[PDB]
Amino acid sequence: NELDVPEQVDKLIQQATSIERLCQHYIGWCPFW
Repeated sequence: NELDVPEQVDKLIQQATSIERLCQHYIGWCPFW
């Protein structure tokens, strides 16, 4: 309850940030954005 509400977002972003590192490797650039 006291916790924030969209906290997953801020945590998701971290995931997305990692995907950037992977993408730059797998495809080379950002396939989504």
